[PDB]
This record gives sequence, structure tokens and C-alpha cells, in this order.
Amino acid sequence: FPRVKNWEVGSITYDTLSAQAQQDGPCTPRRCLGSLVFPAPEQLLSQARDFINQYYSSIKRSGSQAHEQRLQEVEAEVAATGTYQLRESELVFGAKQAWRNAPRCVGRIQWGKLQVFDARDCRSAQEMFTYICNHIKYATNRGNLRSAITVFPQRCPGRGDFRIWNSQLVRYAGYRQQDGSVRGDPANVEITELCIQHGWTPGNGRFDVLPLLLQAPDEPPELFLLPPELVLEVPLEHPTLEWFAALGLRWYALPAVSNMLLEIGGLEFPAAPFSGWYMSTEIGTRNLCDPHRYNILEDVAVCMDLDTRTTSSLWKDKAAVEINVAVLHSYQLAKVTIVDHHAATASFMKHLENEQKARGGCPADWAWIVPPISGSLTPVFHQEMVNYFLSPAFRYQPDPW
Amino acid sequence: KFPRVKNWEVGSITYDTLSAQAQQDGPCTPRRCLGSLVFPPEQLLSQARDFINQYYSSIKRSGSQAHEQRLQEVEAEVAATGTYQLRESELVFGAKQAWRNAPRCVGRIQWGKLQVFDARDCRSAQEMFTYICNHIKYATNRGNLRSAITVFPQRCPGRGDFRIWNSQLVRYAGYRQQDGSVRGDPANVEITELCIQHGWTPGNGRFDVLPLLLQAPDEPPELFLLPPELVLEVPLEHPTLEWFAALGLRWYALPAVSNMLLEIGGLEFPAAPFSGWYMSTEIGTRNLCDPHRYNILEDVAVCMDLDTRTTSSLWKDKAAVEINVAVLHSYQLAKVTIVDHHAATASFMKHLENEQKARGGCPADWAWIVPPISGSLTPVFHQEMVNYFLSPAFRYQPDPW
Ligand code: HEM
Ligand code: HEM
Ligand SMILES: CNCc1cccc(-c2cc(C)cc(N)n2)c1
Ligand SMILES: CNCc1cccc(-c2cc(C)cc(N)n2)c1
Ligand SMILES: C[C@H](O)[C@H](O)[C@H]1CNc2nc(N)[nH]c(=O)c2N1
Ligand SMILES: C[C@H](O)[C@H](O)[C@H]1CNc2nc(N)[nH]c(=O)c2N1
Ligand SMILES: [Cl-]
Ligand SMILES: [Cl-]
Ligand SMILES: [Gd+3]
Ligand SMILES: [Gd+3]
Ligand SMILES: [Zn+2]
Repeated sequence: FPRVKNWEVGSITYDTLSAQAQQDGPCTPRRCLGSLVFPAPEQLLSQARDFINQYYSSIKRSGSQAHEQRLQEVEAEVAATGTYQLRESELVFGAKQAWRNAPRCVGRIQWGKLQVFDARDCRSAQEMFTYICNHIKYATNRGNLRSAITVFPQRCPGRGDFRIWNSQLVRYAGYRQQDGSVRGDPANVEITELCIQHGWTPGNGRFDVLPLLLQAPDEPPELFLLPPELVLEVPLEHPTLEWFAALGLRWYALPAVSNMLLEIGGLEFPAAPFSGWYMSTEIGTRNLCDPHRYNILEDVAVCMDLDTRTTSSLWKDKAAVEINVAVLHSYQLAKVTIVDHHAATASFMKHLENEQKARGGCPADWAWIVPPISGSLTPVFHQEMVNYFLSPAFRYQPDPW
Repeated sequence: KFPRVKNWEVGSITYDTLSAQAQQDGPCTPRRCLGSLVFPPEQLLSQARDFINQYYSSIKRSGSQAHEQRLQEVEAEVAATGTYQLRESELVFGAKQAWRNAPRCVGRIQWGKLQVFDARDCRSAQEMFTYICNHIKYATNRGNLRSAITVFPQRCPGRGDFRIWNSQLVRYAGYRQQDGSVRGDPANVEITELCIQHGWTPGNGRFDVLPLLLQAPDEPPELFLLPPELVLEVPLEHPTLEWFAALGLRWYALPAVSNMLLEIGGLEFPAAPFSGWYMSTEIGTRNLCDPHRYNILEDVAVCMDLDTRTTSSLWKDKAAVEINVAVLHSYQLAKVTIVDHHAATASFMKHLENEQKARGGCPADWAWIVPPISGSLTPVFHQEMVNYFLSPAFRYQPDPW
């Protein structure tokens, strides 16, 4: 039982829940690969067996009537069909659980407040698009963001997968330039190219929202433009730096990850976009200041009159902090839910406590939980963490192209 | 079986073949990752053999002349005495290699530049004290700091240990009150309690330099007052916040770790204090701003008239950048060697590349290499890293009581 210390307080707990870690991660006793970003009917049965166990624990009916039947049902169905179907309530609980179990989500205090849209009856790319618009619409909620997920039909033998090719429902075009550079988001050069290849008429702005590439089973992907009024964006300004609005920067309201696979009791949902609300550092530090992203840090520091010729002046730190200020302020001004890294990490500390009393631990990826600026200013820095894989889960999956 | 290591800023890929050598098992298993945790007879011959084969290959002297020779005399030395003494050059090569291998050290680009004082003929606490004082005054060098390690005698059974009871050679006092709370440094409250418990007159202030507790073999330890002229300190002021000086903050010039156990060729020196120069975030972020440390963040923010009423003002972030600016400013004004986290991480990237060329990898603890402020602003953040144990090494060790 791994012992876990909080260095800010001296707290000490033992993560007994790690002992249930089913699937294996990348670390050995030889080498730690923690920092790496990217680490059969009977097995379907034990996964399903376990998840059903899980589900019946949660409804306080463990080992009860419905519990036995569901096991024998699932086994008979797996025997008969090679697979099985989740009941709707099992599906709501397996999507909440998969958010609960997501080691790299600091926003997991919210894991129970999750709106699950059952789209498992989806039939085409076109219906898929409609479900997705209603997800975006429900979640955005005019800026009062709501956590939601739409579960599209599960992988099953005989039919290809549903896939959202886009890594997120809202992404900014990244056009490779004349002179070898990128206009827009360099992280989205590939998906932009695929859109163009699939007949998207590209723009030439820095914040061109991408179309959706939606793959119905055994179909080429299909291109769907998002209605501009569905995609609530936030123009970026600074509460005191008034030249900041002249940078033309924007970010969108809704972080909806669309390329992850949702796993529940051995069943695989290759298309299940989920959305919450942003933590300002993702936008302010990562998205705008990563050297491989919008990379605005030097331009802001130059505009800020900072001395960018020496690193000891901390012009990077100063300019980044005001970019994050701008993001927070711009989102409050626009009445769009946003959580700063101080508030987010402090509720994650409550999550770890709730999770310790609830499950004897909580899977947590320190390098992803700790914010990318002001790390030790937040309490999660001084919290040791045990990272491991629980199921249900959101997993990475290969890109379908 | 060769870890793929990516850098996400550039896209470059390397493989850590060096990870194949890992001796002492790490804390991580396929089922859980514990990398974020801080403190997770003739066996001597295996480690002895390996270290000697290292040395000679490093001087391009594999399989010739003194190689087989030196192998015999340690085969004979252990045969006769059950231990062995290091050739002066080997103790130097082992000290440099331990530093080279310290995964958590971000300043290893400097690893080839190290001064080894040989205190292996040490006897009595009064002896170490002058050895330490020689080191200190050598390392300090009037502010133009020079890396140094003083290696005190190795370990043998039936004898006590050489131990410096302090964690560092320069540590600040920490005193309790009629209400438990601490004046001074709470990270040293315990050793501050020992120093008084061994007959030291306690001061009043928040920056009293503690006396050393030096321990000779099989002997209770002796108090030592460091020469005040030998403890180079930097009064902390801020380039443009004239009141920062008034806050009365200081830190010492020399970061000298005096509680880790140097381990070369299977020899264990429980007293081998090493020292370099600081990186400014050690002082300005961890030492002054950690809530369990000097915890000055809110004080500085009040003086800056920041809005401490809301977390989203990023007042914590703003006051922390300024505390770091003061540290860098004050050390530079005092002409004390110090390196900012940007310069430091950038050199570490340079180091990783050197080590990829030299030894095909570099053990690196991601969570300790990424600085505690402005993480993703430094390149090491975007660099994947592999953590493993190589020999020779610096190890943690129990408190000598
Ligand atoms: C409601 C507020 C939420 C907040 C504030 C939040 C915050 C975050 C942050 C900051 C990350 C790190 C991503 C990065 O740094 O690039 C993350 C990752 C993640 N989140 Fe949350 N999140 C929220 C909601 C959700 C929801 C609703 C789900 C699922 C239903 C979810 C599942 C995940 C997953 C699976 C990851 C890992 C994705 C990856 O590894 O790239 N999160 N979250
Ligand atoms: C010359 C400039 C140097 C710089 C800027 C530097 C910087 C650092 C920093 C920032 C850490 C993180 C420790 C913490 O934050 O608590 C560290 C750890 C460490 N350093 Fe270096 N260091 C330097 C030289 C050296 C030397 C000369 C040695 C030994 C010969 C050394 C050995 C270590 C070890 C063993 C650790 C890990 C200690 C632990 O885990 O507590 N460093 N260093
Ligand atoms: C820089 N963020 C990229 C990224 C990558 C992966 C996940 C997110 C995410 C997802 C959700 C549901 C909320 C949130 N706040 N973030 C974001
Ligand atoms: C707040 N850091 C405490 C700490 C803990 C452990 C080591 C250091 C250290 C050691 C050396 C040789 C240089 C340096 N710059 N740091 C510092
Ligand atoms: C290379 C390194 O692991 C990588 O940049 C990680 C570090 N920690 C992170 N943490 C979060 N939350 N998001 C990220 O994208 C990353 N990136
Ligand atoms: C809990 C966490 O592992 C712990 O606070 C570590 C994280 N990274 C660190 N990094 C450095 N350089 N120094 C530290 O003390 C720590 N503390
Ligand atoms: Cl994002
Ligand atoms: Cl220190
Ligand atoms: Gd103005
Ligand atoms: Gd006034
Ligand atoms: Zn690990």
C-alpha cells in the first residue's frame, strides 16, 4: 500500500485503491516513464463482471437480486452475441466513473455532475452531427457551461467504428504558411489538412474554427460545418493592458475532447466527446504561450516593455502571468465559466480527500495535475500522488487516418 | 525495450538506452507510478568491479594496463579487509559521476566542473569542522561560487558514522512560541530543536544561521558556531519595489547539502557535503513562498496592494514573480553566483543533448527538473524524461537519530 504524504501540511494516507489497478502502465522498477505523454470473450467477461460489480456497489445493491441476473445476462449475451449492451443507468454511471478515474483531470471534483447524452442509437454521420450540435448547445449554455458527454454507438464486430476525427469539437485551423510557418494553431495542422483534403474551403485567419470530420462506420469521414452561433468564443482583453485587445486573440468557451475512447466494462465507445469548462492555464499558458502553439509570450513581453534580452528579468514569467489574467478576465467579462489554477487545484485537493474517504485513494498524474505556471503556489504541488489505470476510463486511441 | 523519449516543443525523438543499466530498483511498478513521491558481505565486490570498469572506460583505458591491475588490488583489498579504499582519482571520478547521475539535479550541465576535497583521513568532529569550513570558504569564494564536495571517511562496521546532522551547512533557525507557530524556518524546527537541546543559545530573529551539529564515529555530536564572516548572505531587495528591503528578508549564498550519503563502488560515505550555487526559484519560490516554509507570499502581495480577495487576480502568481525578481536582483547586486530557472533549464536541455551523445541518455526526474514556477515556460517541461537509478549516486539516508 503506497504511502502518500502531503508536504504542505504533513498529512499522510495510504493509497489502497491502487491495488485494484487492472490494466498496466509504462513504469517498471527499473525506470519511471511517468512523464511520457503517451504511455477474447473471457476477458470481455471479467471486465464486464467487474464493472457490473462496480455498478451494483454504487446503487447500494451489491450482491442483490438484480446483481446476479445482470452477470448471468451479460455472460449469456457475450456467449450468444460476443458482446453485450449497457443499460442506460449503467451507462450514466460508467461515464461518470470514467471521469472519476481519469488520472490527468484536475477538474474531477465535478465528476458526479455529468450530463450523459445516450446517442448509442445514432445511425449516420449526419445524425452524429445533430447529436453533437445539441451537446455543444447544451454544454455551452450561453456561457454557463455544463459538463456533458455524448456516447455514440459502441465498437462491435462486423461494423467499423464511429469516429470524430477532430481532437476537440472546437479547434482552430492551422494553415502551413508560404514561408514554412503556421497561421493559427500549429497543433491543428494535420486535422486542418484533412479537412481541406475532404473539401473544406480553408480560411486564412488565426482563429478559424475547424469543421467537423465525422466518420460513420465503414464510411469515409464526412465534413460538417459548425454553425458560427453554436461556437461561443471569447475575445481576449486585459483588465489594464488596453493594447492587449489589439492582438486579436480569442479562445472558445467549450473544451470538448472528441478523439478519446470511452471504456466501460470491456465495451469500447470510440466516439464519446466530453466537455467541461476551461482552467485558465490551458488557454493562457499552454495554448497561447507554448513555443509550438500560438507562441505569443515574446510579443506580449515586448508590448509590456519588459526587457526580453535577459532571462533573469523574468519577462517570460511576468508576461505569462498577465496573459493568464487576461484569459480569466476576458472569460468573466463574457460570463463564460472559467476556473483559475488556484481554485481548480484547491478543489482537486478536496476531491483527493473525498476520494480517500470513498475509495481509499485516487489515481492522479502529478505532472498533469500540477499547473504549468505557479506549480508550487498551488496545493497539489506539495501533494504526492499515485498514478494508475482504473476502469471505466477514457483511453487514447490511434488517429483513424 | 528502449524507451522512446519525445520533446513536444520541437518534435525530436531519442531513445534512452542508458536506462538499461539501472541498478537500484525504483518505486514504480507496471500497476502504479510513484515518481511524484519524494522519499519513495561480498556484495561490495560487484559494485566495486562495476565502478572500476566505468572509470577506466571513461579514460579510454578498457582492458589494458592498470585496469586488470586495479581490479586485483581491490579483489585483494576486500579479500583482506572486507572493504577497500578508493584511488584519489576514482573518488574524484565517482563524485563527478554521482552528480552526473542525480536525476533530480537540474544543474548537471556543470557536472564535469567539481572540486573534490578528500577528508578520508578525518577523525573527530573538530576535524570535520575545519574541513567543512575549508569547503565553505572555498565554495563561497567571496560570492563567485564554485562547486565542491568534501568526502569524509567511508563506512566500516563496529565504528560509528561520520554524519552532519544538519540537512545543509547553512540552515536558518525555526522557533516555536506560546502558540506553537514558528518564527524562522519551519523546515529546520527539528534540527533547531536539537541544536538548542545540545546547548546553543537561541536567537530572536527570523534569519538566525543555525550552528552545525557534527558527529564523529561512535560519539554523540558537538555543537559548532560557524564563523559569521564565513556565512555569505544576501539581503533581499527588489529593483523597483523600494519597500521589499524593509521586509527584512535574506538568504544564504551557499547551497550545501550535508545529509546525503555518497555511494561510489559500493562504498558508502554518510557524510559527503556537496555544494553548488542556487537556482533562484529554490529561494524565491520554495524557501520563501511555500506555505510550510517562510510563507511570505501574502505579505509581499499586501505590500504590492494586490487583490488578495480573489484567487483569479493571480495575486499569488504576481507576488511570487516579484519575490523571484528580488532574489535574482539581490544575488546579482551582491555578485553572488545564481542562475534563474530559464537559464538553468535551458542549460539542462543542453545537458540532456550532451548526455544523449555521450551515454545515450540521462536519468531525469521530470517533476524536480521542471522549476516550481513558470513550468511550461521552460523547455524541460515539454521534454519527456526517463527516471532510473545509476551508480555512483547520491542517496537519501536516515536521520542520524
Ligand atoms: C468541468 C470542469 C473540468 C475541468 C476544469 C477540467 C480540467 C482538466 C485539465 C486542465 C486537464 C489537462 C489537459 C491539459 O492540460 O491539456 C484535463 C484532462 C482530462 N480531463 Fe478534465 N476537466 C473538466 C471536465 C472533464 C470532464 C467532464 C471529463 C469527462 C467526462 C474530463 C475528462 C478528462 C480527461 C479524460 C482528461 C485527460 C485527457 C488527456 O489525457 O489528454 N474532464 N481536465
Ligand atoms: C552548480 C550548480 C547547481 C545547481 C544550479 C543545482 C540545482 C539543483 C536543484 C534546483 C535541485 C532540486 C532540489 C530541490 O529543489 O530541493 C538539485 C538537486 C540535487 N542536486 Fe544539484 N545543483 C547544482 C550543483 C550540484 C552539485 C555540485 C551536486 C553534487 C556534487 C548536486 C547534487 C544534487 C542532488 C544529489 C540533488 C538531489 C537532492 C535531493 O533529492 O534532495 N548538485 N540541484
Ligand atoms: C490545453 N488543454 C488541452 C486539453 C487536452 C485534454 C483535455 C482537455 C480538457 C478537457 C475537458 C473536458 C475540460 C478541460 N478543462 N480540459 C484539454
Ligand atoms: C529548496 N531546495 C532545497 C535543496 C534540496 C536538495 C539539494 C539542493 C541543492 C543542492 C545543490 C548542490 C545546489 C542547489 N542549487 N540546490 C537544494
Ligand atoms: C513532456 C511532458 O510530459 C508534457 O509536456 C506534459 C507535462 N505535463 C502536462 N500536464 C498537463 N496538464 N497537460 C499537458 O499537456 C502536459 N504535458
Ligand atoms: C509532492 C511532490 O512530489 C514534492 O512536493 C516534490 C515535487 N517536485 C519538487 N521539485 C524540486 N525541485 N524540489 C522539491 O522539493 C519538489 N517537491
Ligand atoms: Cl485546449
Ligand atoms: Cl535551499
Ligand atoms: Gd493601462
Ligand atoms: Gd501604500
Ligand atoms: Zn513511474
